Amino acid sequence: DVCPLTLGIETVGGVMTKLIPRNTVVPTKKSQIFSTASDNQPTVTIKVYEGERPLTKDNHLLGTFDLTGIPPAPRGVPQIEVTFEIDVNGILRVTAEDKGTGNKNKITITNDQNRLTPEEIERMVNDAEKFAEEDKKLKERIDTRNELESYAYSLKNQIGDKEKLGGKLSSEDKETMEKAVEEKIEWLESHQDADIEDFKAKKKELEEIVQPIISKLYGSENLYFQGSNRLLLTG
Repeated sequence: DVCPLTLGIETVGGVMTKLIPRNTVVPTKKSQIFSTASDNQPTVTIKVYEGERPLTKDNHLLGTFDLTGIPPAPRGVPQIEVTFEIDVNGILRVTAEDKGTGNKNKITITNDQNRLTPEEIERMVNDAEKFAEEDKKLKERIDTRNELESYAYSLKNQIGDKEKLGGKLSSEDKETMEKAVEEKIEWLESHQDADIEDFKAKKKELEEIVQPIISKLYGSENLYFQGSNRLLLTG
């Protein structure tokens, strides 16, 4: 037996993130490490969805649960492992664990809880075929946006981290780059609608300030700063 629909969770931006792909045989176990969407975020909300659309508003909610007691850390560093366990019966168990503290939380979802009619399931597949290219383009834009944000958040963290980049750095380099990533982050908050080229343009701008600095803090001109690309969850 296989999964009728792709299973996953909602990430920042109402974004569907795949955990169990459609037509995956049961039983199966699949996991992915996520992180916080906010600085000093003590809680992450896990929302479970089924569907083939890039935005969770077009998919179907199966359930939700919280993971609390997360130690104060910058955005993107808490290690939240989310696991999807399906057994033969169709029982879905979703777990969220902090890899640092070992604090878990779980939800058990039975196939009868919020069961979709076969007409609903087909309509969801028909929609994913009908909007296949529009959803293909939206996904690539979302991936480009999240990459720029990962790159922006990682920098702001490293600039503050004395054990790594912040230690090697100096002023005016520290003030130059902090102001620069702050200006890009402020832009992002009011430009989630932006097209692929605008996201791509804003990064190349941030890089032409970061790279000349990185190139001389360390020896090579072949060293580039890159973000964790960790997907984020709201709380």
